[PDB]
Amino acid sequence: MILKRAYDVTPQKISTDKVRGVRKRVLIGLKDAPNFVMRLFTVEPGGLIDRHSHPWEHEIFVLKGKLTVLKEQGEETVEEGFYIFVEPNEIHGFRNDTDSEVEFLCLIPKEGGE
Amino acid sequence: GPSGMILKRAYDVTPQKISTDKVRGVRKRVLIGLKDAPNFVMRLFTVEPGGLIDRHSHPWEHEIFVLKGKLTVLKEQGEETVEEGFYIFVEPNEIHGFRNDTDSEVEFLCLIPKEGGE
Repeated sequence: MILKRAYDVTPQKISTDKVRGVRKRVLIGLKDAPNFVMRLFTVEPGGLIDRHSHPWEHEIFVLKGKLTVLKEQGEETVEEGFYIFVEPNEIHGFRNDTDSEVEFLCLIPKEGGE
Repeated sequence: GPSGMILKRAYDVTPQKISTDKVRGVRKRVLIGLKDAPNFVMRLFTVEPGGLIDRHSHPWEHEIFVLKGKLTVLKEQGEETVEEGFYIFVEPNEIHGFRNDTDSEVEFLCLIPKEGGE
């Protein structure tokens, strides 16, 4: 059994043409997980994960702040205490329009990698 | 399966009493359940003050994230208390359980492969 403070997992900066101002912690990764992986994303103020889609679903829980969720059209802001289920193939992305960091858990089946 | 995205306040789900020979003082919200999940389910457990999930094991793993309070984790050997912001991975067949020794509700997300139900 593994019991660990998530903050102590070293975050990975992601900074690409589609993703800026994001950090990703892999809490339960391919090394441990039989079926699905557990990540924790931090989105800095102004951070953006562009619209994209995957052949797998996402299961998300918003841990901190106000997360702007981009949909195939339009967007919806939700806050800490919301869960999100993104169906397979659904176009989606995320933005932080607030002045403080936003955090969410994001789990995918292991075919999506870690 | 279907398209779209569900976005919902977890507390808009009513916490339902779990009562079995090995569990007392616990409620559960199914957030992403069997009716929708392709692979794995997401539940939010509430452990009332003095609530107990006795040591047990399952043939599937558990992935847990502690949301609120101080959760005492029962292991095959001894116990350990963690708090909000901890995650827990429980291997398949690993003996584990939980207790709330505090005065206030403890909450944690618990995800399992959907073959284990919801």
